[PDB]
Amino acid sequence: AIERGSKVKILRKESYWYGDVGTVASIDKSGIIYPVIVRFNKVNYNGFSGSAGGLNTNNFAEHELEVVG
Repeated sequence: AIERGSKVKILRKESYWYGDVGTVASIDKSGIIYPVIVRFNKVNYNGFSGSAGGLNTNNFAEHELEVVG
């Protein structure tokens, strides 16, 4: 299903938020492998090069997210 603003348990092995749950923000109808951008209260600020800081939203495919509600 993957609704908007629903609780989705991230199932990405190599991921800073694997095993946690992010708030779905919006899906992308482009065709990439991770068009669904999820939300995460967590933030990043440890060695992030010289371009912006903290991600806040990660990328995940439909089958990569486990919408539980």
